Amino acid sequence: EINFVNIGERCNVAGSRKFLRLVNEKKYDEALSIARQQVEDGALVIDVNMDDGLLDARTEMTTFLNLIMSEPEIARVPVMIDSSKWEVIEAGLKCLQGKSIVNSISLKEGEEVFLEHARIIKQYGAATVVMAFDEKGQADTAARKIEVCERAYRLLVDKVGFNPHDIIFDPNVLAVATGIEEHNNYAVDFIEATGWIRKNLPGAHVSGGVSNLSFSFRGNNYIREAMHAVFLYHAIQQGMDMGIVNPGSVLYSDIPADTLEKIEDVVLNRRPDAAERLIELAEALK
Ligand SMILES: CN1c2c(O)nc(N)nc2NC[C@@H]1CNc1ccc(C(=O)N[C@@H](CCC(=O)O)C(=O)O)cc1
Ligand SMILES: [K+]
Ligand SMILES: [K+]
Ligand code: NA
Repeated sequence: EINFVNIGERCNVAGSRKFLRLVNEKKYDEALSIARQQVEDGALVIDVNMDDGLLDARTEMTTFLNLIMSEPEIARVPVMIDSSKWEVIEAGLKCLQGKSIVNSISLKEGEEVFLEHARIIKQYGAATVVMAFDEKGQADTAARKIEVCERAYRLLVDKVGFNPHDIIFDPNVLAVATGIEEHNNYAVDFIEATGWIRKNLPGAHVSGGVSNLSFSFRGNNYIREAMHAVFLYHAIQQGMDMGIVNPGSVLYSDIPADTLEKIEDVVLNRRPDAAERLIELAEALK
């Protein structure tokens, strides 16, 4: 965990009901405290996401980023500009004075669009997350994740002249234990793609949205945090070097052995009734 960058997840209106209310009510001082607390808890990057139908995302993004820059305790770490809308990202870039990180670009809309965005990002001197998503869809399997990332690396480095050290691949952290058997290997697929990327795509980082993994256990916060700790323990060993996380938790070492076995059975897909057994533990705890 010495070489792991924690990206604070909490300034995200779709990911935090509190953050959404604060922004909507214009309590920007309080919203900014959430950023500050994450920096105090070790976050070295702050993810900001204003995408909600109640909000003018672009304007909230520029307001919040400008406010961050006014607060030395927060402006000392980079901001990750998190939007599905390009106009929001570009407002964020124009707005920020220091290096920022785009979250994200992908091949979803085709190669010409990807290249155009990458070129704008490079002109701003920004780093970028690249989602493992191409013209064929979201990369779910390890093979798909590797296919999209290798192609994206090649395009970025060879056609855009993009600095490889400024590329952050997100091979997609997807929920497990969903009741759909086709999802059971999703953490293992991520971990496998992570290993390949760090061995084969020189200089590129690997990150992921860790909290998405545990979506099936909403309302069992211990189980979610235990899942996160287990996933990070195995992903970091393959070279995951960043992650979007709630930086405020449960340590891998502290998980009782029989509980660990159940969490690892799910995360590492070690038996087909793993989800069922973990759901049983989760019900007993609440
Ligand atoms: C989708 N995911 C993601 C990702 O996987 N990869 C990148 N690059 N960027 C992103 N950005 C958005 C997201 C990462 N951020 C997240 C992901 C999940 C949560 C989350 O689980 N929040 C809780 C609600 C917590 C609350 O409201 O108190 C939930 O149960 O929904 C909170 C923030
Ligand atoms: K919340
Ligand atoms: K969480
Ligand atoms: Na909106």
